[PDB]
Amino acid sequence: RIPLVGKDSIESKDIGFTLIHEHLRAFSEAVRQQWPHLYNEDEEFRNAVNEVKRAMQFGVKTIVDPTVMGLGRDTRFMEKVVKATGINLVAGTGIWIFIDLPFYFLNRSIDEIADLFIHDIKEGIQGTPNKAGFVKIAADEPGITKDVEKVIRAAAIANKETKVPIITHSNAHNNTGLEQQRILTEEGVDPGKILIGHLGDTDNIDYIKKIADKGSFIGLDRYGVDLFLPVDKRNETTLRLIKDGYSDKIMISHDYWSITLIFEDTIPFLKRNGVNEEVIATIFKENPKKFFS
Amino acid sequence: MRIPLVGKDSIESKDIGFTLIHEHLRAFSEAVRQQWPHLYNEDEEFRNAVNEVKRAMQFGVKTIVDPTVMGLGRDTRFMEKVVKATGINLVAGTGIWIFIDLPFYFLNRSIDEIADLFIHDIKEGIQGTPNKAGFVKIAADEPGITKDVEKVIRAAAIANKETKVPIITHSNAHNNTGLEQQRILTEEGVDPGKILIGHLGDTDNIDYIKKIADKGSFIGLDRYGVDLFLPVDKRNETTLRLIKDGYSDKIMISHDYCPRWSITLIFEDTIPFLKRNGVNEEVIATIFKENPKKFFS
Ligand SMILES: [Co+2]
Ligand SMILES: [Co+2]
Ligand SMILES: [Fe+2]
Ligand SMILES: [Fe+2]
Repeated sequence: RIPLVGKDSIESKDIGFTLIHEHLRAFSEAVRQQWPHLYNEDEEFRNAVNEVKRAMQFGVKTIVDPTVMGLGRDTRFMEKVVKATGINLVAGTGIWIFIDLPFYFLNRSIDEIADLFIHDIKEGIQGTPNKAGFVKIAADEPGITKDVEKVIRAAAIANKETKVPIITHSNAHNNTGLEQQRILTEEGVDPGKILIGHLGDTDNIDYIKKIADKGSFIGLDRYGVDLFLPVDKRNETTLRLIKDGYSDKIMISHDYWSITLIFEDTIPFLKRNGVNEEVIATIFKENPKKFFS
Repeated sequence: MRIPLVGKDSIESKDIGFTLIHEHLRAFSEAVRQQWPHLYNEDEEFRNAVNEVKRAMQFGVKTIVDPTVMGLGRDTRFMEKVVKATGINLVAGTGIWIFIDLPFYFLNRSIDEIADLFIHDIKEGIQGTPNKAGFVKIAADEPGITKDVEKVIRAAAIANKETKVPIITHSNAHNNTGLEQQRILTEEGVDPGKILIGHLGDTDNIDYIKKIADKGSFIGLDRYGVDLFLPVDKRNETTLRLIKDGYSDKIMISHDYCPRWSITLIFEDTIPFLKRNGVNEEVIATIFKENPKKFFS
């Protein structure tokens, strides 16, 4: 029921321990095509493989990679790492923009954009048989611009036609997440199929709860990126939200400084502060299972 | 020994010949095409590329300047794959086509870092091919001159000083963006006659077109066939008005071709029209030969 990169599908029950938001590799499609002398596919590949290998050491079974248009999605690269590690990797479709769309989308309808997403879900991605397993959309400081709203509505339509869930990028300080959730549910999207991301960058604990209360997963997913909020402020927001019994809605990731910083810092901090392996299992196993259920 | 070419060796800026200064063999969004290749068809775009190039050589075009850059799908492998089938003098370029923001890769990065990336295309080559870049292409439009748009403008000027190359721009004829690019590049001390300000033929406000021409810069009447911005006869009215008002030395004409829109509509219409309205053969040589020669000298 969940498509995978270079494997057969899996039942949502078998997803296992999951990191819900990690980037194997991410870049601007335009910058790379026009100046490859700034990149190297040799170092990029090895670091992907070894980081994943470590992640499999610590017990990570499944990785969800929300690299889409605007972030350099390459399914050929993804089927490489799957070959070299055997990891369960979920790829998605969608559009990552903050203001306007590429000039190609001038005079194109929302149903024209959803077709692209529905194409990646039903037929495959970039020619390969790898199919999308979720849609990814984004909003930030500019808030909900009109092209950003076109993208949100194109995701709601793909969700209703394929029932794959939606991951969002948002800005924690300007209400974009709540607006994403408001527009998506209005269009019929089940709240439980929505992950509002990048809420770790805030401490307005009542804003986070307002999103969780409406039935969507909340993203505490920017560890290691210590330029937004220090980790030991993130770990207290997480713990606070866990002490209030919100672990059924909490989702934690790195947004990738390494892809094991949670096993080194986050999880050990939490287990020292009370949370049993039930809470840890709710966040990294059961919540991903409902999200793809 | 001056103007690099795609699939060929360098020529002097006075062997340039009959130039179409602004044409696109192909244009697309790198981000859209990399993600949804089922939308495109390289083979059809190869046949149409070659068809229209050689048919422009039938009418005597010797050189086509192509300002397809970052944001417009520049691909020198496709370019020299068309040169091999036509023998055209193709001038590739470097630069950044944006209207609001730069890609996130450029976040916190510096004006000189961007300029270093144009100079890599000019001095070392483009996309790891031995094809170099003969000019810098920058852009502005309806969003106005914004912060990152202004950083690419100045990044271009810095490539002008070091490399010498001229600078083709894309503006919006209806909001003084073209003038502001000139106001910014020259206030940065670039040779005004090394700036071609583009798409001025989209308006019939002659006074605005002349103010840019008077300040020393080439004006671009370069979207022939695109009737959504201005119909053809209304463009022939403006081009003629500008010729008979003295400005033939700072006029450049092209199609910007990526109704009756092709890459030879000026030979099928505009040039017969101008001849029968008092334009002799030496002024059309000024427009398609002399003005290019100077731009690249
Ligand atoms: Co993100
Ligand atoms: Co243009
Ligand atoms: Fe991300
Ligand atoms: Fe153009």
